[PDB]
Amino acid sequence: MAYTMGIDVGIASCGWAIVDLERQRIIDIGVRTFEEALAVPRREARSSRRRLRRKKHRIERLKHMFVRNGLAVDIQHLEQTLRSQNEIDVWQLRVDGLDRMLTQKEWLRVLIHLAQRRGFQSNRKTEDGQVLVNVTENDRLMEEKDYRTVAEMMVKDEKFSDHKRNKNGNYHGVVSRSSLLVEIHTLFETQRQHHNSLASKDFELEYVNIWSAQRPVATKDQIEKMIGTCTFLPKEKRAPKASWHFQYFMLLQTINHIRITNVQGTRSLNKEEIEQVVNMALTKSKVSYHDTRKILDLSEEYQFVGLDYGKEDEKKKVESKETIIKLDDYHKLNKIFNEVELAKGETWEADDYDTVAYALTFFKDDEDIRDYLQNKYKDSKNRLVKNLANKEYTNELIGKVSTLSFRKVGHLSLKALRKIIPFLEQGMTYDKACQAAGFDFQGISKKKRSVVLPVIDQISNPVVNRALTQTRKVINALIKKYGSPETIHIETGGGSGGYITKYLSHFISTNLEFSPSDKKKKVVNTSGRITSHLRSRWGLENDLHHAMDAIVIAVTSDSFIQQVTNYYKRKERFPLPWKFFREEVIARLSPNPKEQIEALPNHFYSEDELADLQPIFVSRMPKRSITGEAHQAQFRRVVGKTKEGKNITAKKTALVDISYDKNGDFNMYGRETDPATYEAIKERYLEFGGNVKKAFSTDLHKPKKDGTKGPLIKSVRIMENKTLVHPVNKGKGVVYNSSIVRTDVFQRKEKYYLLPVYVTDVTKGKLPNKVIVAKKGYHDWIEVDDSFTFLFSLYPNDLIFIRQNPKKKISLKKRIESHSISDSKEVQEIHAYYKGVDSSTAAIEFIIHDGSYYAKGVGVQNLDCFEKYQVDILGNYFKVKGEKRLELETSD
RNA sequence: GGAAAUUAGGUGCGCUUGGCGCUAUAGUUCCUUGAAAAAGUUGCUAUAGUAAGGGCGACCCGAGGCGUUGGGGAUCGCCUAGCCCGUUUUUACGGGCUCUCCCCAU
DNA sequence: TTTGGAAAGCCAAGCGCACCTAATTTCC
DNA sequence: TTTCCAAA
Ligand SMILES: [Cl-]
Repeated sequence: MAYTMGIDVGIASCGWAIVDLERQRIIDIGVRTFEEALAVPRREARSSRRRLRRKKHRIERLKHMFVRNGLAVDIQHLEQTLRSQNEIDVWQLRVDGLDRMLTQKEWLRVLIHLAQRRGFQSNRKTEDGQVLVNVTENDRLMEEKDYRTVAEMMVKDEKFSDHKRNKNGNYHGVVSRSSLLVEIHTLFETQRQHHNSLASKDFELEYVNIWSAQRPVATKDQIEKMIGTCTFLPKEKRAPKASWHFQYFMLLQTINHIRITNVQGTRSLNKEEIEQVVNMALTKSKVSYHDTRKILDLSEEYQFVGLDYGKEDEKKKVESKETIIKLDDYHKLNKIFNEVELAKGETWEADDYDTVAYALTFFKDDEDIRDYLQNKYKDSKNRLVKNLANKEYTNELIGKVSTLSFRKVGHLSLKALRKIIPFLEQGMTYDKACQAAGFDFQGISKKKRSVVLPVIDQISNPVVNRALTQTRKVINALIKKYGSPETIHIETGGGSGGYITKYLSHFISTNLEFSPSDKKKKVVNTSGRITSHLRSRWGLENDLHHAMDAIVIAVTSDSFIQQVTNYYKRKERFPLPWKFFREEVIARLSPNPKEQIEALPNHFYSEDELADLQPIFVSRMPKRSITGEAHQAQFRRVVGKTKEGKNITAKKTALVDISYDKNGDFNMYGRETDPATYEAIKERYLEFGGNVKKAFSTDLHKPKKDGTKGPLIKSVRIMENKTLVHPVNKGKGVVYNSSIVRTDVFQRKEKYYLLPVYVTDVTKGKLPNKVIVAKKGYHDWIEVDDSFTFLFSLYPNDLIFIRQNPKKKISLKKRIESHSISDSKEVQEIHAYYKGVDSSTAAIEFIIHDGSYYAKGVGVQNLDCFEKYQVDILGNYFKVKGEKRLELETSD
């Protein structure tokens, strides 16, 4: 009952092997699969929703004020007022308001318009992009041409003669926030000179306060919550790198670890030399190894350990190149401290440097910085948090230090650094200073080992988190079947930049109980190179190769690697784990394992071992979450219905993105109402070689009736057909579908029917109730009634079994096409992982267990059998006998 | 393999802003089709919508991940969960306890 | 029905933290 | 990657 576990872990799969190294037999093998980054669309959607909401609120706050300050009676009045007929362009009104009184209506439009877009405001703390160049250029245009305001620039300047708003993803019209504030103030001023009653200084101040309001990049404890904890004191936060304690610790560690070598040997610096290097670092901006040699007058027989001196030993060049210490944060803060006069007694102390470091590292807005440095910061639970100096600093200082930017933390808390530094000051190495302070420098886990792996610390990297948690489920399933392993051999694929390898090794080593044995490393990391050589040499050379690799990994120890090097040394003047190992591996990876094992000489497996023997069945992780993108993003117009009941949609499309045929024709909506534009585009496309980028890299004009040049043509509406759309914005647009949540399967008079359920259906009161009819519009799909029996719901990667009726077979297609005369396999029946449904055809798509074959467009209506199964972690599956059609109810 | 530091990078997660794109409507503009009624096209500007939908004014949630169980999953719960006890490994170690629902298994 | 495949919202300008790599050092 | 269209 002792075994070796082999594990092959990627970001999308865990191959595994149970091997008995004494019996010299493969016990059991398998594969668990779990197929931008995952959170990015969600994060971006979050940002978009907030931006739009905050803009709307700003306009709403302004409209509420306009009532209260007496520009209108109420909001109902205000809306009607402004939704009267606009005569003059609001940009022209913005310019007119500089030299004449604006009417109430004109003024209201101007104030709303100014609040739509607030311009660029840098948050930079440390090449210039297209936004910065345009902001700078626009600022220069206004300064040099004497434009009184942004609007005056935008109306009068040649740069904006064709458009004011930005087009085709350029940033020509982006201006500074400050220039728009100048405009607001100017217009309130000029309106007051021209006797506008609604331009009072009170109104001005409330307008600017509303217009200017914005949230800081971080508020309160937000940064503190992201900062990690001390390696030694895990309820402490990590210290800022800008703190004195961090910088002095780092300095002392560095100097104490210097080593110098001559022909005789290697030595450290003495206490006298250290003091000299330490004092130089505290006064000089940067220190090189050259400055270290110079301050100590160190003989040219000595070299510093760790430098590359090459052949020539051009010592000044090598040593001058290498900066050993640069206490930037210290010197920057020390300069600001020296601008601030102190009383005769007191001096700037370590706690002042730490306090300012904390303030600027843990907080980014001026309100939090100010409160903290005034010693009255309240955290997000209203609890006072005094600064480290317990000091209310002066407004002068707070103002001055807020010009600095600090960031980043070390691994250790301030408390830990306070205890360690005194021992580093006595010249100890880092490790011994830690010991002297009362800390185990390795922070070794004191925790008790466990029979199954405990839950994993949830980490923010969703791909790494999935891999580790799936690998845990595999290991724990295998422990619960076979008991504890003697060792675990692990290989990883490089897909997480080393995070999975480092995490997983340490986690298993620290937490898992191994079966009692003499073997030293409980966790053995094998190289892909060695694995790859053995597979080639053994001629063992899809999802099954992960299982193969898990076998090789399991039987790869260091003692076996020696036998390969012994062989290659001997051959210079091939090792197998056991007899028939190749043939056994091939047997265990095959569909007919029993037949292949029994074909080996001399009852290679016992009668028991053969009775237990199943073919490998790859286990695929279920995906049964009902959240997801609700529908596609772009809004479309419905312009008609096809004969077969599809929606005809249209959407404005840039000339470069239009789809043209051989003749340069395209599906332009309203072609009949614009032959000049239709013909101009087609003609332009044909002039060039159907090179769309070349053709549409210059302006195209619509010809006027007289034949001279009229307006530019940048896009037209293109028509396309779609069965299923959803209305948005009170039916003012439609949108297409995104991923299907689940497919509900029904039976009626021995035929099968499919009802796709979309994310938009989760908001409804009732489930959708129409099963697909191929090539017909939604109106002609069939309403479900008592004649249909509900069978089950299929999510992606649910397991199905189908049997085709006798008149035909299912054509499985090889995922990887080959030199074979046959790249398809036709089967009467199949167990397969469901992928989805084609709503135009009621035909499905699936993959066989290991992903090596698939089918697509398989109609279900006249199958002989259609059943649902479910798979466990290790590959066993179980028939679903009965399901209820579940309602769908998000908490949102 | 493990701790800390440095230099140069990488991946991910979170946040604040800016500007578009698309849709709808109004004006203006290029007009086109149509006997007419009408319908619609090009450019510019404005105003509105921009997950679907839900909860209470620098309002909030809403496309991600994980937990579970006899074995699995979630629309449930959580996102660095909660709540106790033991212990001088008291910033640690140990041991208790725990929502609703669906499928499978005995 | 099966097969082949087009389309899908996007970029600029920053503020942060976590984890990981390569090289270098002192250490268990 | 996924929906689902039009071609085969
Ligand atoms: Cl532009």
